[PDB]
Amino acid sequence: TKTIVAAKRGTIYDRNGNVLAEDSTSYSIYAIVSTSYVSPTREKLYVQESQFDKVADILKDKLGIKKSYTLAQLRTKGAYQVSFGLKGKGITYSVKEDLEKTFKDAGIKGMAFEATTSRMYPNGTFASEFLGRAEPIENKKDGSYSLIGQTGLERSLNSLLTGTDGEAIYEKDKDGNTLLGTETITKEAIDGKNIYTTLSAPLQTFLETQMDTFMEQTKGINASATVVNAKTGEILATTQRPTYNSDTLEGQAKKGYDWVNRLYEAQYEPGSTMKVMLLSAAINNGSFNPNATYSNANGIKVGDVEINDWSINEGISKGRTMSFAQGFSYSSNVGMTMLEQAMGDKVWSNYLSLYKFGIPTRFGMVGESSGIVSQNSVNIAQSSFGQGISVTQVQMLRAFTAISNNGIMLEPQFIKQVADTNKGTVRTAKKEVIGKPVSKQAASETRNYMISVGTDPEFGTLYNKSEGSPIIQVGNNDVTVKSGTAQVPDEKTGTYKVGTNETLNSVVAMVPSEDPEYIMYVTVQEPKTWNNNFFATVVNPVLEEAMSMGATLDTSVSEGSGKTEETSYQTGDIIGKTPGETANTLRQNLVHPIVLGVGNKIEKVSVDAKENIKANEQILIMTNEFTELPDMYGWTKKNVETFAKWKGIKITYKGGKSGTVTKQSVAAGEALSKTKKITITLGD
Ligand SMILES: [Cl-]
Repeated sequence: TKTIVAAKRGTIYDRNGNVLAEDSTSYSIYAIVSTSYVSPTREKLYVQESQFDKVADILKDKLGIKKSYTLAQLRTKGAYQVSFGLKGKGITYSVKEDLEKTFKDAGIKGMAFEATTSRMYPNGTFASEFLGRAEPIENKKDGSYSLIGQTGLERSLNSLLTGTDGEAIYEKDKDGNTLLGTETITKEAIDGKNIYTTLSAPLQTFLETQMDTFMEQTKGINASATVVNAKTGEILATTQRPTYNSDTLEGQAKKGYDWVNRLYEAQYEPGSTMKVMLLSAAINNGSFNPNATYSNANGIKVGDVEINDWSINEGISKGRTMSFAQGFSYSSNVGMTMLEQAMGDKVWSNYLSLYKFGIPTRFGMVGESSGIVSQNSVNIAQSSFGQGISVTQVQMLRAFTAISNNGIMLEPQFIKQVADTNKGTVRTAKKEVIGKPVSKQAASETRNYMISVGTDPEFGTLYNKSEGSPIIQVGNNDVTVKSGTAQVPDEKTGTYKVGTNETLNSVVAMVPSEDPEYIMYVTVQEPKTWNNNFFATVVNPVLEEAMSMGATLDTSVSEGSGKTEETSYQTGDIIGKTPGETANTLRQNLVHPIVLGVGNKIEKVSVDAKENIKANEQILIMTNEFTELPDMYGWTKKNVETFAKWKGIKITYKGGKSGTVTKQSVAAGEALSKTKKITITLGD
């Protein structure tokens, strides 16, 4: 009868190899005292009574165990193998080796050591919710232990992190009970793969400190902050509050601790940061005249609902005439609602679809929420200022990348490299283009209008009138910013809470404004004390730290792995599986899947079950319900051809075969049943 030998679990690193989570082995000492423990020729293999006293001398000197306790245990009646309590467990490797040498030199047999593995998180309170926990779980079949990811990244990448288990034959007493430390390995375990995350430990450490200060200032019930590379979608730092120490779990049992992951599980109405998307759509639609004016004095009525600006609802002013650019700076709900009505519900609702709201990112984590998008006319209008629509933080980050990256939306990423150290192979990530909601010009103009949110002394909601300067500053750079306030729903009444500061406050910042390098998004729910100036506590120093790092944030193990052989990967049989979870799995393995349609079953895939898929290779997964033309921006020609063949559409190409789609002559969302021809422009 065999016993499983758990493989070493893979190490989780930051982007440059700083250890975030790793296995740690310690040992438990046992002594076999049964007079039945002899070889076939009756060689005594147990610890003999003539030696009990010497064992106590050794245990006292080496472990600080009182001689009388060692002696007591060694003399236990009816016992086969005995242990030695707390001092007999958690023994380091160096001490174990010393103890072994001591018994061997003293001619004492029967002492043994059983390995016990724990997961170590060296950075303590550091992206704790993101990393999650792997815990020791007992296999009820054979009594073996192995580490199993329970939450966060540990749980999400458990398949990669977990090696292939080994096998051993343990000796047993006559009662069938396993004798520990006696193993003979028969099948060697194969180590798990290492995961290099996109995180920058230095930046993350700095973010944790500033986030603690931000919580002291606001006393909010929860908060989040994430920094993203504006050009690649890589998550460089991410945290939430309240949090806990990953190594000791301290904070998890604190009053008010919230177990919900704020990056991808929590669903919320985002509020005014959504005006960034709105404004970009208005500019892209051609329905934005920055200079045209309007009045917020009477608000605006949609259906049977009244919409008003913040200053009107707080009695700051009787109303005022503003430019649309000024209303954007001022975060005027009325001005934005007017822009929404000018483009119309159908158009705006389609922009939200192009921005992928209501669709999970499937970026690699398990338990991601999808958000909620309403098709009710009142909600569509409200969504223009981020109410009546539910999102996750990661959906907002994804949308922000199109603003920061010339209209080209990117998939947020948290895995930089997956490494097989046994084989010396790796799979290294590159950016994943997933759509193009607006033009380069619309994105650029949106970013420029966002500077005024910070710089306009009269209208900017993020200008510090007391200091005569913007709240958010990063060296001498122009900073693209947008603040937000959002009404929060009440569980009792269903409707929004009315208390002072009983809101979700947030900000998005991009620096430098004209050619962004970094995006930062911060949220705080129900701050006891609030002032927009508090954002300077967390945004300013973190973005300045990011800018000061340079090649430390650009580089990773990627620079040094270009000559390293690439690990092979294949999907296996996925026809009939669920598209969502399959796409999520593929991204964990650095594949860039494109899910076609909304069905819950995979009908076709552009690569075969045993076909090798290179890192970053783009593939198509056609679901069983696919009726509308996708946004094909960034698709490879191979994928355009596969799609066209699957749906019987005639494609005319403009551009070299090596390129990816830069333009399509038929708009995304048109019925496939009426689409016979498309002109696709390729850009290499
Ligand atoms: Cl997807």
